[PDB]
Amino acid sequence: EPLKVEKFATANRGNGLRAVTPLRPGELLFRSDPLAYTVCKGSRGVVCDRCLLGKEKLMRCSQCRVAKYCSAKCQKKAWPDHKRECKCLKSCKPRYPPDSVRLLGRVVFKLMDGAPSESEKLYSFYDLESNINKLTEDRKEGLRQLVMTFQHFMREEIQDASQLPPAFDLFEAFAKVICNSFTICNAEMQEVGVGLYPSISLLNHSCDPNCSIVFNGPHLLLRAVRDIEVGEELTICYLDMLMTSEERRKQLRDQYCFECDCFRCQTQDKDADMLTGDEQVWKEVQESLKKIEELKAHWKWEQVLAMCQAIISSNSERLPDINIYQLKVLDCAMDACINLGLLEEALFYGTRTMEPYRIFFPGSHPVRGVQVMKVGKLQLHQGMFPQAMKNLRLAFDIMRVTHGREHSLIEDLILLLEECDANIRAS
Ligand SMILES: Nc1ncnc2c1ncn2[C@@H]1O[C@H](C[C@@H](N)CC[C@H](N)C(=O)O)[C@@H](O)[C@H]1O
Ligand SMILES: [Mg+2]
Ligand SMILES: [Mg+2]
Ligand SMILES: [Zn+2]
Ligand SMILES: [Zn+2]
Ligand SMILES: [Zn+2]
Repeated sequence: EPLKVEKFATANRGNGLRAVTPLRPGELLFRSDPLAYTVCKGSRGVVCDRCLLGKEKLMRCSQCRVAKYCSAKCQKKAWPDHKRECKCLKSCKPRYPPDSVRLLGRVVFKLMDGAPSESEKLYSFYDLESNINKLTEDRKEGLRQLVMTFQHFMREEIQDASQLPPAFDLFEAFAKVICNSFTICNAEMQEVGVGLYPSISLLNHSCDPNCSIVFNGPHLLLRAVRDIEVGEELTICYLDMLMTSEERRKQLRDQYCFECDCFRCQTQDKDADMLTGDEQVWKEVQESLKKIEELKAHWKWEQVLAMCQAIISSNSERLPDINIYQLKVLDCAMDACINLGLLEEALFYGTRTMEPYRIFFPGSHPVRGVQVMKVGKLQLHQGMFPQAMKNLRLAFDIMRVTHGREHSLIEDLILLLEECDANIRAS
């Protein structure tokens, strides 16, 4: 198949990707497995190390007892890419390395022992942007500590430069990991892993992008979400949509070393609506969200729900649902109720997010597609067939663009649409 995309040198944002042919919304542009990936801090022992799917019971690697798998197939298939880190994870017990260190170990083993990776077809780990001449002294100190952490963790497998690729610099390698890591999300949009996809790392950022990525386990799909002309730069949004221009400025500086002067950032687009309600209340909710999100990252649903209900149904002052901190609380509560089987209560929170999600996820965004699908599924199983169908159709209109036929969630959605249709036909 001929490529619809190509690497090019941009005028002021380094290398990028641009369209070779005219592109339409939903068009599949690229697909990739990671060069290297690992389970996240919070999802370790909750999801399979290999397929990143959750299971009631996981089977642990007998040698390290750190890697956990859904099946014998996943444990065995993961063995070649786990063999060398196994000895390191076992040796350094009970200490567990930062996710970036575990990830870089897997990069090194892949580059040393594995065949050239399809993930590096357009751009390789060697080519990745490091932004070393923009790093602050504070960041360089942090990277030096990551380098020493890697040297300690990898002691059993990597003793010197002979066991690293030629002229491989660990400080530069961690600088590349900081601004090129992908957060892997499961079908429900829960963060479950971190990975490197060097060809996909050619995509520059936009606060209003024309492309979008989706994960199907560790597999990444890149799709157009707007019409794109020949030669037009392809962009993705690196950030959560529920962020003010000040919050985007801080992350883009701290993690990616750049300043954005796009229309949204120049006009603080949507900031005022995102921060409606009383500042003392949303500052408290924003602070509480640090704990709620940490609990959610560790799949502690009962504790997530308890903290969220204390806000949503507070005896004290409340926020509008369009306030992004209130909205994040509603979304955490919805996901906690779904995972706990409190479907009536999940629908209540989920329905409240629908109008704010319409506003903050314009066009076709996979996060809104999945949220609308969750609400439609909740309504379907409660027998609200005309309402469920409207939402399942809306979810399909978004997800046919953001997920496409190559994503297994689209098959799950088609089954809900057919189920809902049969129910309306028998009514
Ligand atoms: N909208 C943008 N404006 C300026 N620089 C950007 C923008 N988006 C991404 N970058 C740069 O690209 C880095 C992220 C890489 N994943 C993107 C490809 C990168 N431009 C390269 O040459 O390899 C960031 O850390 C910045 O250096
Ligand atoms: Mg460079
Ligand atoms: Mg530079
Ligand atoms: Zn598995
Ligand atoms: Zn092991
Ligand atoms: Zn911007």
